Amino acid sequence: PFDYILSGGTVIDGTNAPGRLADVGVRGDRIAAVGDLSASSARRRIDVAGKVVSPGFIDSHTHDDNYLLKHRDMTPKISQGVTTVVTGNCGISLAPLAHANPPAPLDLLDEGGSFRFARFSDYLEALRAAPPAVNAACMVGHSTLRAAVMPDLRREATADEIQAMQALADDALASGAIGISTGAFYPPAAHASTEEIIEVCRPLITHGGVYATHMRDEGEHIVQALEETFRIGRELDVPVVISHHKVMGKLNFGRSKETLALIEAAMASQDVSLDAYPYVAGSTMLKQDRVLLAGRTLITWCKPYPELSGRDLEEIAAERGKSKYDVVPELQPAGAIYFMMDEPDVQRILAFGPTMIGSAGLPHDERPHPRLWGTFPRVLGHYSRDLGLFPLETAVWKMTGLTAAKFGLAERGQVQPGYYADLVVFDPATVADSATFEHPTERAAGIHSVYVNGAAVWEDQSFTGQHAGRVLNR
Ligand SMILES: [Zn+2]
Ligand SMILES: [Zn+2]
Repeated sequence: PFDYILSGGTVIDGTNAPGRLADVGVRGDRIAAVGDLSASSARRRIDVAGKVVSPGFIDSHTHDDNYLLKHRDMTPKISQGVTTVVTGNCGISLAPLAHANPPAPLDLLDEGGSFRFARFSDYLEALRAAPPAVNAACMVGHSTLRAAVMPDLRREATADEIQAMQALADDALASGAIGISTGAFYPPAAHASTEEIIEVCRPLITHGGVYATHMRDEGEHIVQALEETFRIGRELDVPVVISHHKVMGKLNFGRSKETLALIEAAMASQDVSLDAYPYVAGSTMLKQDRVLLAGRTLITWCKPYPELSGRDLEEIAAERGKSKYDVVPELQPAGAIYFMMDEPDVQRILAFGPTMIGSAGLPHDERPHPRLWGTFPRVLGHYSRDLGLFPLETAVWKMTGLTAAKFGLAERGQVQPGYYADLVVFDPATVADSATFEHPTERAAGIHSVYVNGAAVWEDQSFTGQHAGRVLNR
């Protein structure tokens, strides 16, 4: 007898196929059967008529490393239908590094002395001992490795440092990390050479992990950063994941046509994947960058002047008698939201076949970018249903089946008998992102319930208390 059967709904199984009327039976942490299950005994038959039952959403791009430990309910994600998170992106992982004041953007994961895990394995052990509501697929970050090894970061690593970083990278993979990420765009790794990155990431082929990257540049020199990424993939011979793809700055609007053709061509000869969030504004550390600071900029938090949270940077700069660019140093460390992308490029990137969905949410931010709470429903409702950017089954595939395949999360991402029961029940007609820039923490509409490994984690718009998540390995 099944524990429960979700009956009367439409299943969108994650294989990019139109939905079909069918029930879904669960037994323990597995999907037992799918189809007309009226003849199967079950302890509960949950009416989900009018709803869609799909695989739980896998957030391909998170910075939930620390949040998973500090807020095990993971409300920002489970209230959106997310059942699994990929952590340690853009070269930023919580472990391995014991440091009381890590260099930005590492501070985006910190709540005060959070960087206390000396070994990557200590971090994973802490997650297993006190599981979060979602599953976690963790990567180790190259910038974190740099901060842990190099006394001085504004230079290339020596052979000995490279040996030290590679050793850490290898232990992490050995412990269960699913890959290694980089973020040469940022200060901690701006002086890292392509060869340093390659040497440090060689353990990837031995352990079979992926190389994920916040490319060195995403504007004027994006072709060069793309070629560097492709080159790295060829030298390591592992799959590469291009993080939050975009063309930023007015001088680059419209160039998504050019970038997607380069990526498409590369996919024909080597293993390449990419993800993106559905918004025209980005968000990270406050940084002296001519392009990031060209348009509207909002402060998400600020250490020296906390009362600046939520304020427009132009106003702050003007009142301090400077350009946004010049006022940045005296406000650091801080976080910001940057409106530097164009809707047409974002739509093109999202619609591009292989693009997976990733939030890039920054959960510790005082006044966060709404992507943290609205990413997935925004794709399902606004883009798929309201704008018809793709049919619902394809939008679902982009956050379930596709993603599970690229990160190698076996037996998840599909509503198939024998697979784990990570599931979402949503209303296709009302599902929507409620979070806005003005109110970035509003709970999404149309998400009925969410199950992780067969246990309901979200019901009646509330965390159930089930710490059902598991640390996953690729
Ligand atoms: Zn990121
Ligand atoms: Zn990034």
